[PDB]
Amino acid sequence: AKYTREDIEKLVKEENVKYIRLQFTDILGTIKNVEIPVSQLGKALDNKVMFDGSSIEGFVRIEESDMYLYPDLNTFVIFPWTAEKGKVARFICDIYNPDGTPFEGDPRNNLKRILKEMEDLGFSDFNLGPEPEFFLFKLDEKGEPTLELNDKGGYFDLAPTDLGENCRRDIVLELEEMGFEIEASHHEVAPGQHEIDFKYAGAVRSCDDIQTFKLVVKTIARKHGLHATFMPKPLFGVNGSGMHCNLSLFKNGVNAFFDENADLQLSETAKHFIAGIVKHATSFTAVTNPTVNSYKRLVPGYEAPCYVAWSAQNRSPLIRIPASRGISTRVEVRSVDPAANPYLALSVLLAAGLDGIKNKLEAPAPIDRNIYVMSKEERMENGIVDLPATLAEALEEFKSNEVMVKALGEHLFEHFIEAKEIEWDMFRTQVHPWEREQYMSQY
Amino acid sequence: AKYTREDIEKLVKEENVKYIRLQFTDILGTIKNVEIPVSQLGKALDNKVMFDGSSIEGFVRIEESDMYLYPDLNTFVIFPWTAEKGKVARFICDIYNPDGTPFEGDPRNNLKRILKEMEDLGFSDFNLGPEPEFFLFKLDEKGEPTLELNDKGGYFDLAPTDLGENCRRDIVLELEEMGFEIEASHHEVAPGQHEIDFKYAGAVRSCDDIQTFKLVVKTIARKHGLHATFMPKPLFGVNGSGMHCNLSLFKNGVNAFFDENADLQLSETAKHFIAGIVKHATSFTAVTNPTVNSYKRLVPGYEAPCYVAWSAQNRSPLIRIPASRGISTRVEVRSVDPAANPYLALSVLLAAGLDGIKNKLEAPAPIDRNIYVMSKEERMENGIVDLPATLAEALEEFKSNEVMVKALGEHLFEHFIEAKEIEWDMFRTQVHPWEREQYMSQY
Amino acid sequence: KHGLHATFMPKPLFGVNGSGMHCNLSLFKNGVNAFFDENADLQLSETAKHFIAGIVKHATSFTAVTNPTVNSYKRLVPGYEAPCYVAWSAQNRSPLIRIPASRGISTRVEVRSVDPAANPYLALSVLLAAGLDGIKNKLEAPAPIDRNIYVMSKEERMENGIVDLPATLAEALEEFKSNEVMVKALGEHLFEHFIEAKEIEWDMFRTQVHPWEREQYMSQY
Ligand SMILES: NC(=O)CC[C@H](N)C(=O)O
Ligand SMILES: [Mg+2]
Ligand SMILES: [Mg+2]
Ligand SMILES: [Mg+2]
Ligand SMILES: [Mg+2]
Ligand SMILES: [Mg+2]
Ligand SMILES: [Mg+2]
Ligand SMILES: [Mg+2]
Repeated sequence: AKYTREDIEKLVKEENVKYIRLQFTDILGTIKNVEIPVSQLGKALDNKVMFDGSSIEGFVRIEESDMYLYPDLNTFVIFPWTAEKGKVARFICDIYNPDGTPFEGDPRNNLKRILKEMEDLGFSDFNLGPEPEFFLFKLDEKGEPTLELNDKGGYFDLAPTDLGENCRRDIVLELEEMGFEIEASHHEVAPGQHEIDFKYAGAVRSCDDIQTFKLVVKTIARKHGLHATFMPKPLFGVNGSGMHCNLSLFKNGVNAFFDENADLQLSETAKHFIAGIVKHATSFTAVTNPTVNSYKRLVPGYEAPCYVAWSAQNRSPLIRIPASRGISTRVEVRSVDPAANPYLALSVLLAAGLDGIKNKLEAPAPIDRNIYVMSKEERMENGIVDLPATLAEALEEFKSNEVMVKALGEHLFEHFIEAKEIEWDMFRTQVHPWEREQYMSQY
Repeated sequence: AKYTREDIEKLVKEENVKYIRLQFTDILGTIKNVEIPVSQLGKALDNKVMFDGSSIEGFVRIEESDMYLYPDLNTFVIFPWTAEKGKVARFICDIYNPDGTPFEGDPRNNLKRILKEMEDLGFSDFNLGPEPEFFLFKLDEKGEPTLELNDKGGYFDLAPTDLGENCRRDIVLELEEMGFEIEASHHEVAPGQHEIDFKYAGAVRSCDDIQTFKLVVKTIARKHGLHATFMPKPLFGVNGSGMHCNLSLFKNGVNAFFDENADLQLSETAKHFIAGIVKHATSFTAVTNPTVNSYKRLVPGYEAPCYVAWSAQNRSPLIRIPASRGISTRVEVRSVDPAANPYLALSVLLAAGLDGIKNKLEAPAPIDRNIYVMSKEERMENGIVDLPATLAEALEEFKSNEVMVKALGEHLFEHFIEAKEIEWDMFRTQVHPWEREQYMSQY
Repeated sequence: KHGLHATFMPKPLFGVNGSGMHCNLSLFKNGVNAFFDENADLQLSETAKHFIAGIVKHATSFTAVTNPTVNSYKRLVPGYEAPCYVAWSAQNRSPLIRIPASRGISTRVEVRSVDPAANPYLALSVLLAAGLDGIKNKLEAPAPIDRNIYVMSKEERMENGIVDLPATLAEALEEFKSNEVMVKALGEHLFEHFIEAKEIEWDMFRTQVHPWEREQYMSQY
């Protein structure tokens, strides 16, 4: 462990914490929370706090449901801002049923499920290195976001300077001085676009850190008259945002993807694991790419993938293997975007990985040069399948895949489809202005 | 023939026509023309006038290819308003290849081609009674259309009073002067929505009239400071515009759907015709509903059909059989909208119809009870398939159907699919504000 | 009168189609069309094919006269049915010379590079000249095009007889003077002044700092 009961109780009093956030996540990755006064800390810690866990369903919510909040002492942090009438702290939580057993519909409990699944396969840890990219827009006079970007910088160029706003900096600085362990940051292709990358960790810790990240970001940028967004494709004709996930499996504390005397120094396991991501992509896209707008980013020309394939050096491969070996031997899935619920994504990915490891699946040819030109037909004759063009399509594929459905859980699954189909249904019946411009005088 | 080149030449003079409009239609429904001074009437009549035939292929045009214009003297018309300097007149023309053969790309030639099929099966005529519905919005100071309607009238309401505007009256009064045979007009179920019904007529002559119609409407509308539109679904949340087509088959000038001592007075010739529409509807939709915006009209809640089935009394059936019998015995198709290209719509329809007659297709049970209650499973488990949700689907479907492909023509089919696909691809990559509204703060 | 402004400016709007003024030409010898030869390939006479050949020869030279203004070279850009290469065909996307279908009396060569800003008396002078210079010297026309101008590369178009038009007024001018047959087609007075005015027009243009240049560099540098 990291923190013990009394360690926490000492921390709270000394640091003058006065407001605890009991933090959790809903199906739509949205970050929920029940918040108590410091004085309630005890009730909390004894796992006695109750709330309406149907909040987990998001808007598909129908009936109320009393559930318990189980804090996780090791996820205890004190927020650096705060300090008004006292400081704030949080606890990430696992949602239990009123009968003491963990609530399945909880995404955090769901990953812990597939993780245990991994251990039965005899593995030690599942590592994630995420690279979450975001846009910073400006807030208008009313304090309302606009389409104005925070700068005009590009890829990796030093911008903005150290005199003023410099969100990215102040974010990494806050994160670092707040327990985080960041690797690096940089400006991204599109103007106003940014990326912070954290050191790898185990799935749960990595997903918890992604949810805390987003928040800390959203927060910092608001503080500088800016609006942060993790919306995949906010603007047509510019780069969208994505969250490539760097994945690695350990066995007995040792990377199991690596192998010196091998080809590419990638272990047989590696090759199999990859194999799995290859055959489940089209059927797990709906989860890694959960919003309607997610598929507007999945268009050719913007670094984002569009076909199921893996390379070591290509324009925009679904999967790619970075240079480093040894401990850094890893598989990177580049489909995933920020909108995705980290817990659901990691669980649907781990699950597809293990599946290919379990059933010893044969990884396909690594793609050399050109998936862009090589038209549909040819691309097909090479076993290169296209991702779903729309959320609708993505759903029809997810619903067809037995193992992917099992990765979610009857409850999580049922409600996730429920949400997405209504989400799509709305967007489909909507008459966008584009239609009016194209058709109103034409016809 | 209604005129002889002498009555034409005579009339042109006594009436002082100074400008001839040789009008034809492109594959995209659009109404085109080449204008020549009266001093060239002779060159036109002798089928000598040339132009860029590839204009028929619309925006997917690549190379330029000359072609002739053969004016149909029976389609002669002297526009009423036209003055100052002299009058104007028109000729609907057929497109011929530089080498005397008819251009296979011309949608008007196509109809005539399918119509011939009909003749081979001994039927004399194929009749159409179209129900063209359209919206009327206001022009701003700049002469630009607005989202504001010219009235707040309702279904069959006495729209605009006989003082001033009354566009629907003037349209009809002008149409009647031009030797039109109008059955009756009326206000439709939404503010600014109008309808004018024509007397039944033969497929070609009626199809020609539809085109002329939208012209006259367009013209007079502006004349009143308004903007006519046949866009199937101008605005989300109100009724869409459709163009039902009352179809009937004649075997030597004697309605072949009528059958006195018969079940519902519908002959077996009729019953088959229904069947053909039923099986093919899903496949001919991309043609009768050519626009992206077309599928926003094909949504539950209005009178527009969302699934295949015929009935004599229903909420919104794809096929409906009106009361009148004898010479008035007809099948009504209610999916077609005013954006569809008349000549193509009839070819694809005649095509599915005849396909059902010659193959003695068995028509399904007519629906009666609320299909609105039966969901997919229920509807599915019966002869009730859903129509295509998006242009994309309507296209795949269409291009799958061998008999609906032979209905169009290789030339016409090649480009129609090309245009439509790009139309779709442009819409798919577009980022609409709705998306920014939904996601820019949620994520 | 109708409250509008007509322009014959070649390319008023970036990214939209430009205005051209194709020219259908024909030579008559004894009241008959010297271009029509019903019996030879494409019913085109040896007279006709020669004429075409000369246009192919002097195209890159006369473009400064048939497309005089600076804006004219903005229309000479790929994508809009305006020719960019010296070539001919009876049927292609954007040929410099097109041969229409009509035969007999209607047998003609259409030159598609000419824009409406050209001077009609100079554009025909130069065009007739390149054409007379072909018949006079019996010049051989190359092969027409099948279907690959914008498709291949400049180095590829090059590995054939297909050269590009000048990409600028300044470039087109340097080509105009290089040619003696074309210069003579105007003559001392017309030639000297045209050059003097066009060169100026061009120096004027090239010293100008545009909003585009400020949009890209003002901040980036
Ligand atoms: N790898 C990169 O930095 C490119 C990110 C790009 N926005 C994407 O969607 O993948
Ligand atoms: Mg429920
Ligand atoms: Mg990146
Ligand atoms: Mg990356
Ligand atoms: Mg073509
Ligand atoms: Mg109606
Ligand atoms: Mg009706
Ligand atoms: Mg021309």
